[PDB]
Amino acid sequence: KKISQYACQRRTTLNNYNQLFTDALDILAENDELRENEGSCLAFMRASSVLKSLPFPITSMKDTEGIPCLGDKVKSIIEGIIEDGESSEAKAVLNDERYKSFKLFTSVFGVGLKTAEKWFRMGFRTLSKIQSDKSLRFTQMQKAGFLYYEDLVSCVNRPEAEAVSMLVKEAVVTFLPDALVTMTGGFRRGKMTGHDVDFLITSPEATEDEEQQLLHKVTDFWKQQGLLLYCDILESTFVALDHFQKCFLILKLDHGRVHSGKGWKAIRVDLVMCPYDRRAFALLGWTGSRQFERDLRRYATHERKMMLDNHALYDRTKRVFLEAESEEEIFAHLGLDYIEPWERNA
DNA sequence: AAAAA
DNA sequence: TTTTTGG
DNA sequence: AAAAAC
Ligand SMILES: Nc1ccn([C@H]2CC[C@@H](COP(=O)(O)OP(=O)(O)OP(=O)(O)O)O2)c(=O)n1
Ligand SMILES: [Mg+2]
Ligand code: NA
Repeated sequence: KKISQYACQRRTTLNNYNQLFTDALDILAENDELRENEGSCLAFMRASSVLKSLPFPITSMKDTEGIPCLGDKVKSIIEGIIEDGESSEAKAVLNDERYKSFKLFTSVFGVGLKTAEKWFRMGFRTLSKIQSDKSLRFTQMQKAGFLYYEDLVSCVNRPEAEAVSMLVKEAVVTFLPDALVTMTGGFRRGKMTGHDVDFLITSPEATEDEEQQLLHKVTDFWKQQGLLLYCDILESTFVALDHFQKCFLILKLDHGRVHSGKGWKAIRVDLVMCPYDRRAFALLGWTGSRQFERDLRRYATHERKMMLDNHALYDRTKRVFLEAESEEEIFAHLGLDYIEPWERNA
């Protein structure tokens, strides 16, 4: 009957009855990220996450009793929204010049907190003024970010994600016919949209060399068809992103392939290749959500004295690595009831 | 910013 | 009170 | 040797 402070001990489905509160908390968290207040940022992200798990809307302050991750500052914000349907705090952030510039600049692929801060201090306020500047030097990632901006800023829907899945699977089985391809991320959690389409690729019989060459073979095949708009292949190195071999792509998705102008759409696609025995850890890590993953690792450390990541699960007391053929086995090792992928939308 | 140590 | 917050 | 990419 007691709501846990850990997302991995909550069922969070896509039906959010508290969007008025969580949209405001998400804006306040984002501003704290920009102001480098990591602590206050994480407190607003946890409060937003717990409200997303509620099976009813908050309509009075009494409704917040017993809910964790809701301290005094957060309850003041909830009180203000109950008062007149708006957050004065979130409204002030939305009107702030630094906040507006950071949101706009980081909306470009290849632009993060550091580059957005640099451009703001240089006096830039619009993407048109940045792009047309003759002194600025752009990374290959930023050039692609600006060239395919309108397509990348529009969300990827389910017919588009499915069309991408078909392309990925048909390219992959051409070089590794026994390979298992799984769509991960938001779409695996039941989402109708996303900023990208992510896939986990694994093969039970492939060699170390075959496993290494698959992403190169698949991207060369797409490069030949003129479908590869951007490609960054990070070699495996198996504290940041995981060491598995991965690639961050922009693919040309022809309209004819989508069962739902220029006749195509630029789509952000990420592919991850992992060894067959680590497929459960990689699937769990790549399914998300971000908050679900954070709390899984926090719970493992603080409550079980275990260490979890996308590649393994280590027990510090028994001094052994724990092995798993499925996500269910990882949850069981952690002493957690199994949370379905569509229930991990924390 | 909130909860654990 | 001080420490931790995915790493 | 910094920045972005999850
Ligand atoms: N900081 C992060 C970012 C991502 N992930 C994991 C969970 C999701 C997976 C994919 O990353 P995203 O593409 O950013 O995830 P998303 O769930 O697919 O959100 P969206 O539907 O907008 O693409 O990696 C994580 O553990 N920590
Ligand atoms: Mg995604
Ligand atoms: Na960006």
